[PDB]
Amino acid sequence: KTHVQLSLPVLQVRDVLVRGFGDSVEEVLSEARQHLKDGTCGLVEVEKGVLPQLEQPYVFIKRSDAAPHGHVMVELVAELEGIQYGRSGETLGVLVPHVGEIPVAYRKVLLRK
Repeated sequence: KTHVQLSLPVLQVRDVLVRGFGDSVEEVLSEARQHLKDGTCGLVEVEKGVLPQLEQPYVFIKRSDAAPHGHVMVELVAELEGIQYGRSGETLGVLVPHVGEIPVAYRKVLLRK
């Protein structure tokens, strides 16, 4: 399928054990896609002071449409030293590996894969 229905665990930034997906824009987008497929991806909601606590390059999920079965359609945009790779709508949050942190909520998304 071109789109996959996912429920992403929302993590508090101070709980996150692995604070990014790797060391290049290409690697982080690759790894984020694999973790999204394997159900091992968490979401941190972006606020003042969140991003400096995580590791660049960042992977964002961004709203791609204005929501089938409650799932907001999203795409991935990466960011490194203030340059983004991709173009999309509003940030729903930053993706990180999920390694068993307890979530505070779930974000239903429809991922363009």
